[PDB]
Amino acid sequence: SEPRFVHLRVHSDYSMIDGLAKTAPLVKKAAALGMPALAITDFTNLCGLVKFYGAGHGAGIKPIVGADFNVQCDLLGDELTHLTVLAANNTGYQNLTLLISKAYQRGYGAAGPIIDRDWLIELNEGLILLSGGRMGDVGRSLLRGNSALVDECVAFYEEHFPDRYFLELIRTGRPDEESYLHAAVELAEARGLPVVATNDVRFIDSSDFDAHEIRVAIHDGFTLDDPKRPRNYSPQQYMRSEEEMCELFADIPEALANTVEIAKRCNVTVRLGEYFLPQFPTGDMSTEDYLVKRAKEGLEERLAFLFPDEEERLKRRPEYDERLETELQVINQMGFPGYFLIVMEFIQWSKDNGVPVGPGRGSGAGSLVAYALKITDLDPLEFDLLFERFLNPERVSMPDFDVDFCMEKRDQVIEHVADMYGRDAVSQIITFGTMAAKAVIRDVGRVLGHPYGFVDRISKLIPPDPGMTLAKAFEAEPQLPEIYEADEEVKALIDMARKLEGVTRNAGKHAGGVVIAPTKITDFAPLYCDEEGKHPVTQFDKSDVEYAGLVKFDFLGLRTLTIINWALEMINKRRAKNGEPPLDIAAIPLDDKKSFDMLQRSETTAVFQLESRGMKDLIKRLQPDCFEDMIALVALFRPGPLQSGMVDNFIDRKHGREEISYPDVQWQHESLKPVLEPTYGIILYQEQVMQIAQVLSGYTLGGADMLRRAMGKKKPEEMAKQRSVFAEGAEKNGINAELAMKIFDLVEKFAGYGFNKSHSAAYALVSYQTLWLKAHYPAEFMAAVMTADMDNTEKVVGLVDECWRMGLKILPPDINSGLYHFHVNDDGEIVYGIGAIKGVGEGPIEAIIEARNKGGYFRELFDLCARTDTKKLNRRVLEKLIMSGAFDRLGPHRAALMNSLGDALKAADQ
Repeated sequence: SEPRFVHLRVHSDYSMIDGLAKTAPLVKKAAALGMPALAITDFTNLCGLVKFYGAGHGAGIKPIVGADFNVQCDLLGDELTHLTVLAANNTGYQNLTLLISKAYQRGYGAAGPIIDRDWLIELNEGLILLSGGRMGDVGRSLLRGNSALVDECVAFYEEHFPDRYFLELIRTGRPDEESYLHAAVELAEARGLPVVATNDVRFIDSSDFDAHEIRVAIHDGFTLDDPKRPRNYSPQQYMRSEEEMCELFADIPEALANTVEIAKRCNVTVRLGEYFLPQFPTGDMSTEDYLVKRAKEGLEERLAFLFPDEEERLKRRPEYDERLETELQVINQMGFPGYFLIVMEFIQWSKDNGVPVGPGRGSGAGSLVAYALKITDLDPLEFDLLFERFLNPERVSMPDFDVDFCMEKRDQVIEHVADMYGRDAVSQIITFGTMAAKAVIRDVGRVLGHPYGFVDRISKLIPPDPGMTLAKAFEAEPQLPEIYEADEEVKALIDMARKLEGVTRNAGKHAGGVVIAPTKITDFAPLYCDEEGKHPVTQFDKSDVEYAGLVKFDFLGLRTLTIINWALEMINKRRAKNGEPPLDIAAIPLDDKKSFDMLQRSETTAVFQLESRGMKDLIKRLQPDCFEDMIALVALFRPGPLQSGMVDNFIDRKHGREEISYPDVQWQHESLKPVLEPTYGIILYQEQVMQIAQVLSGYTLGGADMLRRAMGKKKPEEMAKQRSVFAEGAEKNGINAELAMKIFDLVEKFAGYGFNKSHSAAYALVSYQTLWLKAHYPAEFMAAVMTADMDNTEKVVGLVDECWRMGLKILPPDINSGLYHFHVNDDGEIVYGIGAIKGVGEGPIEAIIEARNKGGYFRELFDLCARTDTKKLNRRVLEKLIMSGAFDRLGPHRAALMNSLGDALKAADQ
């Protein structure tokens, strides 16, 4: 008539040790079984917690936070025992988080993380414990026959968890289970403690048993059919129904009812979707006021540059002060001033120190304030970039500038970010490894007892394409179905690989970024650590950490901004000779004829994004003369636009062929003037699809961002309301309707796939600098690009060819001139970077330089080796150096020196 049983012990694959099903499928299973509630109690972690809350909301199930543990106490010796801890409330959730972090921080061995039982004295309130059945403190001791020991245990829970500790009973046809229960029942009865049924769940369906066994062998490193393989699981450990459970425990309805009682007792709030900002350093002045002070000051720099130093300014300056007012009042009203301040500061620090930040910027850049703060470097009014596409007062959201830097610099930024906000408020972020296509076949093959060669035959048939799946591999490679039909072993293989594909095997590897908290990180996420209790990371990954409301900064391997950096040093050092102030890649005008000519010719080698094949043949196929269609580029180079035949209409519509209309040949208006000029008529962007709601029908833009999302969330009722609000507002703004109910019909299909222009222009700018640099500073730019590609000998040779094809001097290796990096001669000739000689490397190079900077230096081969410290200049390095042509201006050719090297190396050691 209502709930009889909810599951209080369940692993998903985040347990890693075991488990099969992910977090959302368990939640649906529980929902389909008609349960109101569901604990996922993964093994010493809460990795899936944020995903659990999201999925529960969506399905009408209440999440019960908890975790399983190996537990250790003096009473049982070195024998580890099982406990389940549930969080009944938010005090409990915190203690549970503190536990898990304590297990990990302590370090651990082959046995895995463990907690000491005595930790459960301080870390207590708000937790409910389940005994662990036959493998718990109390269960093992009942099994013994040691009445006393049972008592010294039972006393501990009586002292510390008075009505908060349950004798767990489990019927999964495992050994000692039915003896334990029978004793535990007698214990509860006698000592007056409560019992609870659990099914110790590991997989959704009984038939998944074999898949889970395999999953475990892969973790444990055993072959399926090894007699020594630990077999700790039963086919019974599946997501059993309410009916199935009441039948299993019919003799003890209290064990079931206590399920339901515990579930009602557990209510943990996990707020999602909203920041907990940390506090910015502000001294006096409210956070709200400091933002306006520095946003206004910022705008003072931007206004003097843009509309330059002559006092016209005021001619369209009001529009600027105007828009900043609007944003400042929204940011402040929504609680975000600190978010801008802390990105603001960070971005400045990285410009100041030696850290390039990726383009990214999110949908920011539509924010005048960001530009004022120099978080972004485009003028949003110039390119009709919208603030409301980034922060909309009409909607609950988290503004994200999607800022990222390269992982290698992690140590530096954590350092600084910990100056700002405090050591333990700062932390790295976990990443998980899953078993993709190739790996899962490799591993299931191993487990099923095949030799490498057998299994590898199937693996080679899996394409290497990123994000490849088995289903797709079966689509693209006709040999896969073929052999799957022919070979039972091969089909057994793949059948199981298919159940294991995508399961979580472990943590990185490496972190995914850094997170910043308002206080201690453990007030927000638990910690995971390695065997040594080191490399602490939050147990919630990137996305999860986000949605829990921490400010985060991702890692990215993005050599593009590092190149721009290097070339920029190279340009700015040529200033010391010239002078001529230093360059600000930001003071670049975005209307440079010589750069646009360069683009129009389509020599876009080494220029961000558009260096592909098809791109060079669309640059040419339309010839962009301004910055505004640089933005357009990446929106056009897409499968969808050309599938319909939209790009075609664009390239003609410029010059071109045909004729300007706002938008369609018939269906057009004049007030759509400024909104479509930059894009030659066509609605190219989402920004513009809001803007035509705004000036035709008159939406507040905030309102217009909503219409757009509705056209995204196509459902009749939301759209029918808006279908008339547009149609009524067309008369309100005046005049001609009827036309409206047709331009609206098709603006709803120019925005079905329109680009995020603010996103587009973030990247376009970085491309434009890259273009500029090449046009204006070829020697330095190409130098820098060559420095980034130094690992790959083949790409370097491709680049020198490019250098010579664009007509630049490129000098092969020389020991007297060359450096590590690749640079520019006093004569503007690229000097080869010795790093580019595979095999040498930074140490030996470094050494050579320091020796050259000591006595000019380097008559012949002998002169070097004699000075150079031997074994820091390994003979291995001297052959490599010889054989590149480093000494070819200064005496004998390669061969003759390879027969002189031996002797050269004896005259040194003196």
